[PDB]
Amino acid sequence: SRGAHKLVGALEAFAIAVAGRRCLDAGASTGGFTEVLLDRGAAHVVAADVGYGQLAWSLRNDPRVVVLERTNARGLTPEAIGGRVDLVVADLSFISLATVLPALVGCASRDADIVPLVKPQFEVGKGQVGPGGVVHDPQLRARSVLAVARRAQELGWHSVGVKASPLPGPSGNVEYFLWLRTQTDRALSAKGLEDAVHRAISEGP
Repeated sequence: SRGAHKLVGALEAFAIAVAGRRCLDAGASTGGFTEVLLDRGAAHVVAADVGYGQLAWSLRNDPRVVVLERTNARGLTPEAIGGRVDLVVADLSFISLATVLPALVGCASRDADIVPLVKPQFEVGKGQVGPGGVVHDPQLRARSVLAVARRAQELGWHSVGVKASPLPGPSGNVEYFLWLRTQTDRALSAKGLEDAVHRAISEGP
């Protein structure tokens, strides 16, 4: 799975433990993220079906998996998902993370990890997506990640790390995982985050 390969890259870069935790996959487009979380020992995964596409029946039938049928990731609540979770992962298309972060933060326990996949092609403004539907300007990709991190900090969630996804989008966009925590000993300073973003952008996938 391509979705599988990318999340493993994030999990290993950030050293986030999955075993025995309750998880939310906020845009379960593929079975990819859910499968990875189950393989790495998650106690429970809530897979939010937030659009077109149907999760495989082998997955929903799994005793560790619950599928939610929902309009919008924006509509997720801890009540709807059965309580706050320890790990939130989010691979969402055609929406800016700014608009959905409050919902994701609302579903997270205060010692949770929230790890969105920042997709510059849905964070930049009109005229800033280049030929082929790709953000070619590395400065704009960097500014996209920083803007999401700024919005997260406004909600009280600090940035702990940044990692380029190991696989570009199908049109070639490079995308970046952002590791967020509200309870942490290791929150990045502004300079720490700028350094992390510059390295991620320069390293690429």
